[PDB]
Amino acid sequence: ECLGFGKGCNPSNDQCCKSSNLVCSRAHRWCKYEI
Repeated sequence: ECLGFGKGCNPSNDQCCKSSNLVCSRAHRWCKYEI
């Protein structure tokens, strides 16, 4: 089970889906795209 873009998750364990290359931000703590 992964988290789509917008879902909030923990930074130590990024649970965002890797299908759209999403990572959990550190200040917002949510799935975001690469900068």
